[PDB]
Amino acid sequence: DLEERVVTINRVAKVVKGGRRFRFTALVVVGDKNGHVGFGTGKAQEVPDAIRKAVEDAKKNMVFVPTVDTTIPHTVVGHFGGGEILLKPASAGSGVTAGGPVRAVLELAGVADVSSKSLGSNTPINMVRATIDGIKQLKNAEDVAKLRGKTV
RNA sequence: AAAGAGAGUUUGAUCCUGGCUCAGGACGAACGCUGGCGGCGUGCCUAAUACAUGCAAGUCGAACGAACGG
Ligand SMILES: [Mg+2]
Ligand SMILES: [Mg+2]
Ligand SMILES: [Mg+2]
Ligand SMILES: [Mg+2]
Ligand SMILES: [Mg+2]
Ligand SMILES: [Mg+2]
Ligand SMILES: [Mg+2]
Repeated sequence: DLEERVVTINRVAKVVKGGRRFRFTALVVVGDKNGHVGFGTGKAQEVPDAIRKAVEDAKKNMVFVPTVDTTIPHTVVGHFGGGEILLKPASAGSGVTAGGPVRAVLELAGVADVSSKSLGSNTPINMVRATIDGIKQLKNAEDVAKLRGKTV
């Protein structure tokens, strides 16, 4: 069905009259290997509770990934916020080369061979969001009709 | 056909800009602890500072003027 890949655990704090209070936040990316992937985010007082909340949150925001010939159809770069990820196709059997969160999302999507690079900041949530944006900017060869056959 | 990996550190916690440090490759290398063999290579980067000593450029009698042999 769906797997789970925990990307980050952070101990976050807020200060009140009686000192300060801490609570953990989790970023979790889930998906199946057939081409559906999505990320979530939780915030709870104990780590497993945050993991469960993030898992339940991610299973509402999925997206399809076009994977001609088990790789990305073309090159495209995502620019959400302070994040910057570009994705390029790769030769067969080359594996996945990416940072932490980018690797997580690209493998959980099921894409086998792809090479990327992070050209902006290194905030994990912004890296995930930029990768998802870059994925959304993709387009397949067959669905581009625009009154045309293949002629490619 | 070829095609790019990041991480730690400013804050009570954030997101940005920003430097510093680490993870790879290579030596005509040197130092430290160890050290079996074979093949193929390499070895004064500094004082173009000073040289003890051996060798590193000679050869033609079929171009021409002496002695040993007889
Ligand atoms: Mg930095
Ligand atoms: Mg400051
Ligand atoms: Mg080095
Ligand atoms: Mg020995
Ligand atoms: Mg010995
Ligand atoms: Mg010299
Ligand atoms: Mg003669």
